[PDB]
Amino acid sequence: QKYLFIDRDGTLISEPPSDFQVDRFDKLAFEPGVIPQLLKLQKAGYKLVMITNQDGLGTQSFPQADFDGPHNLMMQIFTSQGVQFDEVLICPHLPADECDCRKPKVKLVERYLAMDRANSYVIGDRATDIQLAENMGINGLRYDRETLNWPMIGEQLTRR
Amino acid sequence: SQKYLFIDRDGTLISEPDFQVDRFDKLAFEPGVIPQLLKLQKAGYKLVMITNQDGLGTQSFPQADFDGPHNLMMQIFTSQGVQFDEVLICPHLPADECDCRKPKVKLVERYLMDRANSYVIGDRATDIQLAENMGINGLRYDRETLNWPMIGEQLT
Ligand SMILES: [Mg+2]
Ligand SMILES: [Mg+2]
Ligand SMILES: [Mg+2]
Ligand SMILES: [Zn+2]
Ligand SMILES: [Zn+2]
Repeated sequence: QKYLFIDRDGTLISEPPSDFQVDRFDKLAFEPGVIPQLLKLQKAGYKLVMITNQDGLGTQSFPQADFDGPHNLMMQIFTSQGVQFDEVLICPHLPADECDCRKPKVKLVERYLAMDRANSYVIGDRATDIQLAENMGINGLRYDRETLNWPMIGEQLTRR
Repeated sequence: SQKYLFIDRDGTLISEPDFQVDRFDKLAFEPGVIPQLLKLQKAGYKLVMITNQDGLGTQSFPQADFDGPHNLMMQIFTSQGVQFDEVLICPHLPADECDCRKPKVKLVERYLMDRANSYVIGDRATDIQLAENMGINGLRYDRETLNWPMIGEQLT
């Protein structure tokens, strides 16, 4: 089974530069082409897993209720349009917590470590996403809106 | 002559709630609308949104309440490559007895187009009547029985 492990903020949707928290609906914005391109990847046989660090989620620094609105709407868009994430894996911890689950640590994905390592990828916009790939023994794709965007990824990962 | 699809908003592109999408938690996309509109654009159809928003811009439905969800809906469509030539809105109450409320044709007079291959797509009898008044085809959108995948297949 080929899997794509996909970061959320800065990858599926834009990342707010002030506080890195999508905690209001007016901060939710989809990255270009993510929907048709994930549908294309699924049609080529990829299954999808979301993985994300949501620093302080569920505490007063990032209330669960504030995260839920935009996140649940985002998920409603994906599901209604046919994009199905097998799991949504969330680390809610602060860096200072020194938790076992914060990417690029692999605790959240340990069950996958099971999959076709040659043809599975992490897709994310940060060096930590690329390090997650290395830690999982799979390939990493560094999402960039201009130079490695959703249409390019859709093409690259279906090349034969 | 250009092929057009005149598409209702509430109950057609997005779910219809008090019949007002005036909160973000009331916004929800209809199944398959994005990939199917993309398929339809590739088949050469141009898209025009047309919607009755009862009492929009009054105390009953402040413009600001409409704007948030609508603009987010537009962000999503646009970011995914779906483009509407125009978004045509009637903001009036039925009791206003205005000139622009579907199925009256005021909003679309400029189009009055390849009529044999143009459609109104909407979920209400009034959308179908709009089609009749415009002299083009009508498709009665129904999430269960005549939905986006079915429309995408039929028109391509
Ligand atoms: Mg990121
Ligand atoms: Mg961070
Ligand atoms: Mg309707
Ligand atoms: Zn953690
Ligand atoms: Zn009117």
